[PDB]
Amino acid sequence: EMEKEFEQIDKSGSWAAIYQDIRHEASDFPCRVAKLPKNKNRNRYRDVSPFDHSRIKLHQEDNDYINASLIKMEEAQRSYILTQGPLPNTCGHFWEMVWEQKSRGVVMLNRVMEKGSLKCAQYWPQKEEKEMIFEDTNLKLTLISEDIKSYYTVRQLELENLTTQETREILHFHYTTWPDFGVPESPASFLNFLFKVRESGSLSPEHGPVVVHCSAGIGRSGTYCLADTCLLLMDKRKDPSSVDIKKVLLEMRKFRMGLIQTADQLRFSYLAVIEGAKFI
Ligand SMILES: [Cl-]
Ligand SMILES: [Cl-]
Ligand SMILES: [Cl-]
Ligand SMILES: [Cl-]
Repeated sequence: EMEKEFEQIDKSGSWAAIYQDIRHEASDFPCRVAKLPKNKNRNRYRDVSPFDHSRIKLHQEDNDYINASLIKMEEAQRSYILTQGPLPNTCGHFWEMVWEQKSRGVVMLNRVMEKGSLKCAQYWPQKEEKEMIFEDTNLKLTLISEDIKSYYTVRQLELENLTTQETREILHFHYTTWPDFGVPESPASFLNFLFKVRESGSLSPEHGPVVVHCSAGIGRSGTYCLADTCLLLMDKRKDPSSVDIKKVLLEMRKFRMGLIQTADQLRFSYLAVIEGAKFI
């Protein structure tokens, strides 16, 4: 049924039109905190900000701001934190958020450099013996092991709160093969990655929300959240064909602006949900 809708949109060539309708219908809420002068260097892109109502607040005392939003999908029963790729001055804030929100997994959808442009800071350690200390937020981060596969890498990180000496294992799920331009021709590897994140236990409601990012935290990150949420809704709804991807995306857009940045990402999302549903 979704596949009938897909073939019809493809045949009529109206992805751009449907995508522009989503842009026009999307929620508009204030982002006053993100736009305060004191937060200018905490934002990677001046045009991508978290709404005040859904922003993640840091708990330490001087400035609570991080460019990150809680996407709480009530019907699907899953929450996600979508955030920009950390900046050189916000890596301590990023790991403070992971600690305070009790997240178990981090999903990264970009390479640190793509087409010779930096998309995010090197915010985790690449060598076991070269741990990172974030002196502003008093956290230590150590690479324990990594499992490098052809299309993604999963890293076992140890995050230590240096104040209390408590440690937690964080799983870093890094999809390394999104194309430099456009979307993947096939959703197969993206879906395999999505199911590996699920299989790891990182999305269990016993943990805090998974932290998802790319460079701005809206495009590829939106595709991941949209596909994961729609697949959940299909497994729960009495009639799985009732899941309307455009409606789900507009729901997500109540929590963070700009999710899904191109008509091609919208088409890819439909394609990933259709193929993933067959798998389940
Ligand atoms: Cl200010
Ligand atoms: Cl990388
Ligand atoms: Cl729906
Ligand atoms: Cl947009």
